[PDB]
Amino acid sequence: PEKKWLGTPIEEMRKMPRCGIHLPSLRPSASHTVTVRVDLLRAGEVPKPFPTHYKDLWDNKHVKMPCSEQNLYPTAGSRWELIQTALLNKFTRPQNLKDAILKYNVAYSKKWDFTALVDFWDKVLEEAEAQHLYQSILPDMVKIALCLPNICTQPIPLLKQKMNHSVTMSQEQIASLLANAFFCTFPRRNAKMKSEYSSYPDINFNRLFEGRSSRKPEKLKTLFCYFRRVTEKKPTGLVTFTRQSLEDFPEWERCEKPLTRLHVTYEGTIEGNGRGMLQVDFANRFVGGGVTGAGLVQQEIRFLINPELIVSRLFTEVLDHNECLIITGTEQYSEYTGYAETYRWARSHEDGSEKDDWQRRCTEIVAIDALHFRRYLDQFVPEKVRRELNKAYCGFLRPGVPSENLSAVATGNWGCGAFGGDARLKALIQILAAAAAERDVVYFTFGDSELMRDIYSMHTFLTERKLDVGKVYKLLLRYYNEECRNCSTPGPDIKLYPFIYHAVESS
Ligand SMILES: Nc1ncnc2c1ncn2[C@@H]1O[C@H](COP(=O)(O)O)[C@@H](O)[C@H]1O[C@H]1O[C@H](COP(=O)(O)O)[C@@H](O)[C@H]1O
Repeated sequence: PEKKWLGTPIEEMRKMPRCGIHLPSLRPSASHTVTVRVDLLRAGEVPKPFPTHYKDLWDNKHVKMPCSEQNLYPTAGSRWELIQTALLNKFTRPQNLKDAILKYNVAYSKKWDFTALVDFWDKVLEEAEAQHLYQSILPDMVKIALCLPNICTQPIPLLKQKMNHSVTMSQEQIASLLANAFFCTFPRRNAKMKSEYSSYPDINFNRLFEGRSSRKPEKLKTLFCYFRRVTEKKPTGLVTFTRQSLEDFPEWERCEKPLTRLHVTYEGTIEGNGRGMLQVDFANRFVGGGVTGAGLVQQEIRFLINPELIVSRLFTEVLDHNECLIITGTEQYSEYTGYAETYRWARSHEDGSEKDDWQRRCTEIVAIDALHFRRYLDQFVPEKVRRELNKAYCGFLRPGVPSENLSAVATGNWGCGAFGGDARLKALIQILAAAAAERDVVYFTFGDSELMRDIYSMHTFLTERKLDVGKVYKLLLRYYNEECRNCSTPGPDIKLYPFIYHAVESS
């Protein structure tokens, strides 16, 4: 029978914290916003905010905070005071939460449906679970939500396109912001015809409450698990959000870098078995995809189980082709089973990972968006091969960091299935990109054992015949020109891997 894994033994791959560089002291710079007191940062203690007291910026370079005094509502009065007054009330029934949220969202009183929240509260939860929800969890969420100005004292810059910039933030700060998103308090993030934020993903959680989909109660469970944890016990770690945008990329056709090591397996998960490795989030260019709406596929799932990722939607503009988002220090709060319609919340997860010197859990996630291919052959066009290579490379490269201090890339079938990607091409693309970035690859095929074998066989062949990135890229070009360009059927008669074997063996 087929084996469970092939290639380099996974324990020989590099992983954090062991492989990590010595971190320099944490400090703010022009490229790094730090919202906590670094001199007061201690293990197991909730970080203190810097500055000591709330400072406001209401402009096109920073998040528009709900607690801003320039956040106004019909005389024009303080919307924050109206938020406070509406949410500092007792909820016994789901309509009470709905009505509270709608007091400072009156324009959406008709357009925001709450059927899934009502159903969740009254049909899915048992009586005692609901009491707990409205007697403990919801008041505790309101509490940290209204402390926003005491917790998030420093303005948060928007990570716009082209910026190479980092925001480091406490998990406690993220909790207060995510509580605010739940209660839908973020201004200028709601309208269809919104201008300033149309290039940003949704942050407010309103669409989690709408419609009759069975996906919603599973999403709400997942999120209330998170809110329960961080209100019962305040998290003490930091998380770093980094936008990375590269203008220059390898000259793929002539790249002389050799292929790196591979571990490929049809069992295991990226988040479970890629511990301490760069974990690829198969993202939407709007990071988190439809996580706060109806989406529940590869683009959303990691944002649910590591819900601190969701906060990135507050300040991360849509990714361009040459961009990615790197998140360090998020915690896994939930386990799940299934996918899409079969997604279900299994149980809470106790993340047991170590922390680095900046008190960030040794978990690194990179969101990179593949293209969607609505015509299958489009992805073999060299220009599209290059686009994916460059996207993956941007996700993997760490300017300034020696390669020996880089963990393996933990990845899988990026943008395949219903998104249109070919698994075997995308595997080879990620292998080539990892080679250029001088990282090893741990590839999870999620049940597909023939694919595990085919990937390994190809990697072994190319490695043994000493084909560098450029030679392999040249074979991709030959495959395009000889089999794809003039192909009048949806797929070509000869496949990619068989073409490569034959071309090398004929040559
Ligand atoms: N994230 C940060 N951003 C900016 N400054 C910071 C940060 N973290 C610490 N500091 C500052 O770096 C200093 C430690 O520097 P050393 O490790 O080299 O010794 C800290 O004192 C911090 O100074 C400021 O925070 C204080 C706020 O106090 P009140 O305004 O409520 O009175 C105040 O002193 C102010 O100047």
